[PDB]
Amino acid sequence: MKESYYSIGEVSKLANVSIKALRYYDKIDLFKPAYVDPDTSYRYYTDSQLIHLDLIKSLKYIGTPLEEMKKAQDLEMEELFAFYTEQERQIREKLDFLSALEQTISLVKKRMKRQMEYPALGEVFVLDEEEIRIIQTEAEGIGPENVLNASYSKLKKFIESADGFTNNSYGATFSFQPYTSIDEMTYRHIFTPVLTSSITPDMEITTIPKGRYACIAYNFSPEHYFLNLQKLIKYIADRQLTVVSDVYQLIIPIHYSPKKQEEYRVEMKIEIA
Amino acid sequence: MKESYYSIGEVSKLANVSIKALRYYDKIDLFKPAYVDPDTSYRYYTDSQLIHLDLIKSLKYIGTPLEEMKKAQDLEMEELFAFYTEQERQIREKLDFLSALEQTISLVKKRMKRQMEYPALGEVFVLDEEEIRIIQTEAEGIGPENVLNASYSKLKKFIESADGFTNNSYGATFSFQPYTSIDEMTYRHIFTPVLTSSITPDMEITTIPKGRYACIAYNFSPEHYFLNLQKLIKYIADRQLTVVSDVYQLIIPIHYSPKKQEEYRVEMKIEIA
Repeated sequence: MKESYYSIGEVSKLANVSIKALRYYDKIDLFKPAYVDPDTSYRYYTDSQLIHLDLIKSLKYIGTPLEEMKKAQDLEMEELFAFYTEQERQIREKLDFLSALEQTISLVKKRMKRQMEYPALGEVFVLDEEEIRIIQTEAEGIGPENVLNASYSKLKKFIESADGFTNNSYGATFSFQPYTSIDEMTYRHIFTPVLTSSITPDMEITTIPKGRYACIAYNFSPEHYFLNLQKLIKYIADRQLTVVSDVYQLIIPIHYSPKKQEEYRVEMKIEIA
Repeated sequence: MKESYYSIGEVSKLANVSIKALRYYDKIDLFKPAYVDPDTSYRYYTDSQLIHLDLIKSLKYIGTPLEEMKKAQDLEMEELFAFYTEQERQIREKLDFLSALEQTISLVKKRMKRQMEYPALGEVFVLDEEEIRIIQTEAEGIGPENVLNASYSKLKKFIESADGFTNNSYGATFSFQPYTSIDEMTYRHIFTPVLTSSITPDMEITTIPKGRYACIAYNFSPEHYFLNLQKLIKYIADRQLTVVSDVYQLIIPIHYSPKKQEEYRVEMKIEIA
C-alpha cells in the first residue's frame, strides 16, 4: 500500500539477527538500510528488502563464508540450485570425516574392552579371532629387551595418515620355540595394527589371519613375561597342538600418565590348528 | 638396555608433532622433557615417555580440549574407556547436526527443483502432491496487496528454531471464489512450510493434505496475478471439478540480490477431487 520503514533495532526483532550482525552486514555491504531520512540522517530498513535477509541467514547458518554469501546473493534459481549441491558436497566431507572418526573410536574401544573383559588374567585360553590388518617392518636385532618407542616411528607416521589416531598397540612377533633364556629370543618383526598408499618397500601391509589362538594376557612386570611365554608353550605342548604362526605380541599402556608409573598390558597370541 | 634421549627437534620427527606444539605441551605441563643435562642445561626427551604422546595425539586429533587431555591422561583402562563413550557421544551430536542440515538442504532443493522443472509456466495442470506440514496464523485484513514481509516474523522465528533455516517460501490462503476484482480477495491465513514445541496459541501447526491439485505457476508481475487466478478458476470450472480446499499461494524469490530487481515466483494450488 506504501513502503514501510524500520530502524536497525526493529529489523533485529523481526528477523532474529543481532543489531551487531546487522552493522557487520551493512559494513561489508551485504545488507544495507535501503533508506535514509534526510532530516534525522538516520538509516531505515525497507520492508521490501527484508526478503534478502532470508538467504543471508540460511547461508550464515550452514556456515557459508562471506565471499560466497555475496556470490550466491546474485544467483537466480538455477545457479543458486547448483550452489547448494556444492554445499551438500562440503557438508558430506564434514559428515564422512565425523563418521570416519566415529568408527576408529568404536574400533579403538572394542579392543580396550576385550582387554578389560579378559576371561582370566595370566591364564591360557583358546579364543577365535579375525583378520587384523597390520603394517609390519623388520625388528632386526631388536628383542624383548632392545626395542624402543622410536623403533615404531615410521610405522606410526602411517597409521596416522590413515586414521589420524596413532596406534592402539605396539606389536612384535617371534618364532615359536621352546626358549629357556630371555636372550634366546629376537623379534622377527615389529608392527602396529591398522584401523582402516605410498607405503615404502621396507614396510609390509599384511595381517594376523583368523582362526583358533592360544592367548595369555597379563599386566606387565619385568619378570612375568618369560614365565608367561613358557606357560603358553607348555599349554600348547600338553595338548599336542599344531602352531601355524609366529608368536604375536601386543603391548599396550594401561594409562598415559606422567604422574604415575609405566604400566603396560601384554597379550601373546599363537594361531594353533 | 639403557635410556635413550632426544632433543625437542628429534621428538618432532619421531612423533609427527611440530616443535611448537611440543613447547606448548611443555608449557601447559602436558608433556615435558623428562630429563635435563646438567652441563648444557638443555632438556632431553626420554624414549620411555614418548608413549605418552600417543594419547595426546589421538585426543588432539578428535579435537579434545586441554583440561580433558590432562584428565584422560591419568585414567587407566576402565575410566579411559568410559571417556571415549563420552567422546562418541559428542561426535554424534556433531554428526546428527550435519546429518540434519543435510536433509533440510536436500529438502530446500527438491522444492527449488520443481519450480525450475515446471511442466509449463503460466498454464494449468493437475499434479498430485503430499502432506506439506505448515505453521499458520491469521491474515486478518491483510490481502494480496497488504501483506508485509514482517507479517511473517513470528512464523519465521520458528522455522528457524527447528530448521535454523528461514522459510523457502511465503504462504497464504484464501477462499476459492469467482473473484472479479483484486479487492474482492482477502487472505484467510498466512503460513510458512515446516522442514521438520512452545508454539503459542495464535499459531497453528497444520498441513496442506495430499491429493490432486490444480496448480498454475508463473514468475511475478503486478498484473499476471489476478489473470492467472481466474484462469485456474475457469480451468476448474470448464471441468466441473470439486474443489475441497482454500486456494494455496506460495510466493518465493527468484534471487536475493540487492543489485537487481525484486523477482518472485508464484504458485497457486487448490485441492480438487
